[PDB]
Amino acid sequence: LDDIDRILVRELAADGRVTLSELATRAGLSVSAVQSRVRRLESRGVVQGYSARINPEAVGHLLSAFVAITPLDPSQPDDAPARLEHIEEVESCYSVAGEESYVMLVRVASARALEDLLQRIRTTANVRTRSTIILNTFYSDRQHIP
Amino acid sequence: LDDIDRILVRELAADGRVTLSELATRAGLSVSAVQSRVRRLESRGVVQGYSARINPEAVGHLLSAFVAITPLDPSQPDDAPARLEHIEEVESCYSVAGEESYVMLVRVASARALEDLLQRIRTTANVRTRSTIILNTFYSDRQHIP
Amino acid sequence: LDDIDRILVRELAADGRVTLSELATRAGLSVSAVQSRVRRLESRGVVQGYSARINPEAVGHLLSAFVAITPLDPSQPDDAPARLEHIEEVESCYSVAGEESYVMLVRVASARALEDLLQRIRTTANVRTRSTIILNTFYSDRQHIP
Amino acid sequence: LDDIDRILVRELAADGRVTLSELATRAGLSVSAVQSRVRRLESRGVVQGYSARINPEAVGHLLSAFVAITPLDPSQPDDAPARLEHIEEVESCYSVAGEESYVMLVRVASARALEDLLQRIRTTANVRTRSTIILNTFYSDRQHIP
Amino acid sequence: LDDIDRILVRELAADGRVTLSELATRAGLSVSAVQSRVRRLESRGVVQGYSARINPEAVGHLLSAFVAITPLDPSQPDDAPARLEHIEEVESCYSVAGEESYVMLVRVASARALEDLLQRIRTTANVRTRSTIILNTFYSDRQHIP
Amino acid sequence: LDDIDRILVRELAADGRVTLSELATRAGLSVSAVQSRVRRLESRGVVQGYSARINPEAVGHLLSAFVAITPLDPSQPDDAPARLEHIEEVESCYSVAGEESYVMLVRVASARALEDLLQRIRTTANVRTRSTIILNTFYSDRQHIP
Amino acid sequence: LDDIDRILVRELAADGRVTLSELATRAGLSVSAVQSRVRRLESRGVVQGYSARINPEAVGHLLSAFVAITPLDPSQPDDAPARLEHIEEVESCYSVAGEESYVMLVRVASARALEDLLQRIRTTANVRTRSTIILNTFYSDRQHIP
Amino acid sequence: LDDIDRILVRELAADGRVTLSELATRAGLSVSAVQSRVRRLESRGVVQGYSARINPEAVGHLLSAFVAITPLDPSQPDDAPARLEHIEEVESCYSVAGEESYVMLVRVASARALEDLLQRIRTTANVRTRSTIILNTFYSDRQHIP
Repeated sequence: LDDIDRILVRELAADGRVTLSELATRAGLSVSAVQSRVRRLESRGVVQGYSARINPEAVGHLLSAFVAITPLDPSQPDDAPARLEHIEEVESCYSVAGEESYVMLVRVASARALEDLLQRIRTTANVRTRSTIILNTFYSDRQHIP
Repeated sequence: LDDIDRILVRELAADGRVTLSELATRAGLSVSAVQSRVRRLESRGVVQGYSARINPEAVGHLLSAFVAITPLDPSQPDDAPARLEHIEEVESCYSVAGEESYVMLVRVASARALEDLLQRIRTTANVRTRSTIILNTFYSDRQHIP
Repeated sequence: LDDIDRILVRELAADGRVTLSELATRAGLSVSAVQSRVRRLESRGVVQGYSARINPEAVGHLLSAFVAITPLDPSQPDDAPARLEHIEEVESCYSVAGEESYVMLVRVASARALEDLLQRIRTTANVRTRSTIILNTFYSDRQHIP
Repeated sequence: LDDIDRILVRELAADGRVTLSELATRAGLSVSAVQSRVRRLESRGVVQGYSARINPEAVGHLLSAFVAITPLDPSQPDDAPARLEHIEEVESCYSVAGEESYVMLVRVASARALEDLLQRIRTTANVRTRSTIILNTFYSDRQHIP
Repeated sequence: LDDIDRILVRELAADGRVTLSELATRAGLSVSAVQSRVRRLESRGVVQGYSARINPEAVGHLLSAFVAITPLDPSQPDDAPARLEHIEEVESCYSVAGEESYVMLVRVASARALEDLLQRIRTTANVRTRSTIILNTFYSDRQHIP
Repeated sequence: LDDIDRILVRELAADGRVTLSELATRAGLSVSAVQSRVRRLESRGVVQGYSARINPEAVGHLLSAFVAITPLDPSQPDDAPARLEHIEEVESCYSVAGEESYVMLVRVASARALEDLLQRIRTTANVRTRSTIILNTFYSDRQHIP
Repeated sequence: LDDIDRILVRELAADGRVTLSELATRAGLSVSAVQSRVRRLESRGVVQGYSARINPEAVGHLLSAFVAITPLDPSQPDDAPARLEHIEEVESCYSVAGEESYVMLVRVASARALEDLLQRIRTTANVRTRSTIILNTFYSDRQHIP
Repeated sequence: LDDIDRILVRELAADGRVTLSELATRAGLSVSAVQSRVRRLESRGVVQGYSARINPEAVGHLLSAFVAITPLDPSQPDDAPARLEHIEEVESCYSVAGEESYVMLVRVASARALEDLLQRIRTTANVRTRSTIILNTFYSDRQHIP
């Protein structure tokens, strides 16, 4: 990323609401040159989205957990993340090295809800489920723009 | 959260850039009302931030990982998340049930950088470190607003 | 649970032998009004039972164990607790977060009855079994009513 | 435990509210002879108590957990159960064979009270702590008298 | 075991070769009595055998190991010790609590031989195998007769 | 071992009571040549002893366990087996590869006895203790003379 | 080996490039008889190869890992090494004692290529897979000729 | 590397013994300029060495193992690889992600020598040690030049 893009990325990561005019002033660009650079940052996938961060608990998600899953049949391509991505309670899904194949961050209303979610996940994608429950989120979603 | 705050939160989650005017028509209010509710939602910590979400790889973060940490002396209050908070490579920090005390999502430039970070974490919070490297992110930060 | 139900519950927890007449006095109620409260507390599963607690060792159960079970086919609802509940040696059965799906407190005459019980559990509910043997009970059955 | 003590124990286990007069009738005894048997059963820790069992959830304990603890300095007697027994959230405490030294059943208001309880346990008794969170109790407190 | 059987067992444990006459003076009986008690102790399974203890290394057993096994289908009665009994490299076989179902002490000529044995065990009893290699035997078969 | 020694070792391992005359006949030797060969087998440590195998349970050892121990300070030579060999309840002690440093087979009268033994072991040799309890011994002490 | 091979191997271990002639003078022997000894060491498998060691990183292998594999049905001869031999990213393959059956050192271009390779390995040999990613290699390939 | 180094490395990886002259003709270049490129590949660390690979077994290394080590105080820079570098039985040393900090491939004469070596490693670098013994190496040192 060139110097200008870095400035733009910095600013957007600091606050996604920063305006084209604000960005233009800060990067030393005209508004049209910024709007072009931002659009390109978005289409190259550098900027992924602008969703406001919402407190999960405030919307009823009183329980969150990391869920580690393992294909019940590891010898075939499991396609677990595609098979599960319609599940709204799954906030994220990663393949990982180690004992399990994927880790997912999951949010539910209650313990009972979690248990139900786990069963739905296991049947939907034919996987086993290991749950690590979160007691508290100290901080999150802190991006580091070097 | 009354039905109206519900819509504001929804719209904000969909796109943090949504303007006061667009919120006013979508909600059915004035922009001064919207503005006030929104400032309220922010102060109550319901709306936590507006940072744009950046592809970590685009700014040089080629290696991501979960790091589970455990204090070397569990009998003392460790204050590990507070002690590590200034470390920018730490995106998120959770206390969890189970064997380890906290799990963190960490991003770094490379394997070598990861090894440096792990040592810095251990020295800074007096903890042991167990790292689960992410191979791929299939999807993430998918906030569910029921 | 209102203030009066709390007094009743806190009285019954201290000793399940407190008479309805003693409850009424203590709670500020007529005896016919306590009667109807208590019946409602029972049918609402708040008050679960009045069994006097008996030392399991004193009646032949010289070996107790925690048994963690994990369904062999996670892809399907196992209904393990329901499949196992006629097994009288099982004093309690909880679903849990983590590697295993359920933990049970189990009471048996000997190590060898333990071994038989384990197999009967595994065959009955199609699960694997991992047992943690209890060496001593220092205290138990302590109910705290805040 | 003779045949008559067995009848008494089996009667008290079914319902701790059975009167001495009912016990005598059922056991074949005078009421003064049952009285002295029952007193002896109590002081011998055979009959441990008469508490009515209360649903922990119904009284604010919306999170239960099993907590496995392991002394930080195994070379010395830890007396952990004794050091922890004034902690009212601890319903039960067992020494166990295996990796950890003790397992406790613990009841708390929330995940965050759980986190506080854990630290207080670790500091009080100088142990490490590993928790397994209970999602659902299917049945418990089932006493079997052969 | 009366005091006299006690002495016989003691002497036998000290040296299986002890003769009837030596037992008679040490016990304080005739040799026909001794003889009878001894045959009794053997039949009741108290005295289990008289095999001399051989250094496994001297007969070519250069590698020893504990092997913990777990049936691949825990829901079936595995009969693993019975199924493996004819395998001569298996010196001992125990059912144990915990994760694995049985632990065995096994002796073989070499590492390669160990790998062959492990496969034979797995095929024969339909189990998985987890091997803990012995590096040194400091002392063994020390029978304590109180 | 030459052909004659093998015959002698075979016989002694089959039954430690076999006489010099029996051995002489079976190996084709005179009694004096056998008594010389046996004595040499003993002093070279090929024959380790002649203790009769006694049923642990018959002498009061109702509980046996494998105990895995780890020096509390692994950086210094622990000398654990020498430090513990005066403990009569320790039947055997092995250094092993894997997570723990040694495995010992242990025999005690009861669970309470075990717990006490474990503490004594931990203090005596400054080690941590992991106990795997034996539920049943299917067979043991089966030597294999190839 | 003999006194003269002990030198051929020691010298060839120093660097394979050492010429027949240099070997002769160092072995006191002759260029021909020394070249037949070397031809033999090679056929005896003592000398396994002459490859120069190349930095894997320099050739685009930026991600290395140990991969522990376990047959999905351990009850049959899995033949995994042979079945996986054709896969070039596998540098080495060992059977080991412990929980997994084999470990392999593996070299790939990227985290995404590792994820692909792992799937390829699981499918080819019908195994599950647990990877330990290398962050740095401080030294390697150091053979000690005693 | 460039188009010409891609061949020097590929050829040297085939067998280090390939002479300057053979390299020239295959690189289309000259014996001198080709010998300076090779001198550079060597100083660039691309070509790390020319040792012939010797069967460790053939030189009396009958016991090989992976040794995973963890600093006993992970809160400080342990410098373990460097501190252990002088130990010749260590063939390789890697930092890894996961529970332990490093794994080393180790070669010794015997189980007893391994036990000694492990102690030596723990004392030198102040670490604990977990060994995974190799039973067989099916193939090794296979470098793939893409």
